[PDB]
Amino acid sequence: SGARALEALLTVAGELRGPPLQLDTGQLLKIAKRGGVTAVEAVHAWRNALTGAPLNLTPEQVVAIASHDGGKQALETVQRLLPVLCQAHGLTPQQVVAIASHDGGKQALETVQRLLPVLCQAHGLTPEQVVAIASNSGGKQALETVQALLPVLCQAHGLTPEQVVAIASNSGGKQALETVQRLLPVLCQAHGLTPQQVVAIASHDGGKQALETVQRLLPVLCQAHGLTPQQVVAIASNGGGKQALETVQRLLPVLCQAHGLTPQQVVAIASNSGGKQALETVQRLLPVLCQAHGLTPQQVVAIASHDGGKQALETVQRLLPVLCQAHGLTPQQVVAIASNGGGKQALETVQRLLPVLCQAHGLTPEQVVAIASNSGGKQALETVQRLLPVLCQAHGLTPEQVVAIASNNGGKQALETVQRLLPVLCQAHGLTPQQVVAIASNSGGRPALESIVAQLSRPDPALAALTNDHLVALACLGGRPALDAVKKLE
DNA sequence: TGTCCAACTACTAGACT
DNA sequence: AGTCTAGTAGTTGGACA
Repeated sequence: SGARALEALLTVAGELRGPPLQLDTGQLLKIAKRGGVTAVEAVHAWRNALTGAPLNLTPEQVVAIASHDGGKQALETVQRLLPVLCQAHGLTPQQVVAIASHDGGKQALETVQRLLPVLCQAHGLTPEQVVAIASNSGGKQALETVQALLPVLCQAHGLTPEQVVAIASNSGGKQALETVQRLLPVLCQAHGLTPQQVVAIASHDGGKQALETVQRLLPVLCQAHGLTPQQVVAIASNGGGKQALETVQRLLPVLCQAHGLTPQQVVAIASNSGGKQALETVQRLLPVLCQAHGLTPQQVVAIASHDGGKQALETVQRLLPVLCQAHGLTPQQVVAIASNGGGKQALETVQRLLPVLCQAHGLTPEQVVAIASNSGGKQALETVQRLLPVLCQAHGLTPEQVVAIASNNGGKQALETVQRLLPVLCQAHGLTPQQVVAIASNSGGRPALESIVAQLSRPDPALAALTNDHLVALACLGGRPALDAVKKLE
């Protein structure tokens, strides 16, 4: 457009920084980048309609809806259907927003309103499963296709409805389901794959792409390259599986002969989301790291054998220098922090925060390492920094207790939950912070603390035989699943 | 461009042994 | 205790108004 039109845009944008959404710059950048110009003007236009009854959406909910292709249509449609969906279909507001927060949002909402009753009633699905189906790019297409094919996939193919729901609940779910219908016999008969294995391949974005690529490339990979089919499955059962498989074919020689790696290793690098990026990056850096960084092949393999493997490997080559030299951690400690999904992130946050955390909070490099060295390390590091102060002082914990709660997967979630529940658990139900610490000092610390507090709030008679000191042991032994499974058995 | 649909890459969390 | 797996965010490409 023209300069005048720009200025209006920048001005409707500015009006959004105030009432009633009070959007910040990050949020406006999200809407512009993901929902486009129209999405931004739409939000501005309907802002009072959306933040008031009967919608009562949050500024964050409005953003999640707007930030997609067609956002404006999702927003328009959301104001039309949310009340009917919540009131007449039992859906919650969060659920309607989850359905709305994907490209084609408007088509998915209208289709749920139309098909939810038939899906739940004539195929025994729950509202929770209809929502998981609808809540992808293309949701309308997945929903209509489950309606057409769920009977034949079950009768003529022996899949369970759960399996048909898992196949449908991805972007491209319509494609995945028609493909499974097509190739499930062939892949089992001609290739010796179990139905369960076809389902695993099909249950990711581009599931159709992966099934077709398995049907093609499986022979060459097995017969020529010698791979087991089970290893071909494992490669394919990931986002962008077809790219993984194409890439293994190409690089399986150049990596097993030139760089000496074993087929067993190349498979482990491919069997993750973005496995193609992983392989090509190992190809390109194995010499560079095993000569100018003193890193063994095995270490390189372990670094690359996780989703985002390419990101971690490049982040290692770039920071193994400084982190050792300027901070002091051994190639062992750097290889550990990188050896997780999101490894690149944990590495950059340890670049940043090793000094601040030690200087302002008194932590060791060894502690810092222990916190960065889990999936989502970045998120635990940034939360220790943030909350360790209040946790130690408002809540009477030690710095080391705080490190222990941070030192598992979901450390960020475990920390925030303690700062939320620790009060009621000691005050209301008189629980020693030593107990609460130990329930949270495990993976799944968040849900286990939520589960235990549900019980001490509204006791189910199903758990009567278990004293509170027992519930704590269970929560510590196996967390939520341990509480939920004890409930199941009466 | 705007909208819908599909597919790929990466990150974060909880769970299963 | 390292792992396997689901959930999801962010982005890109094809297709067609």
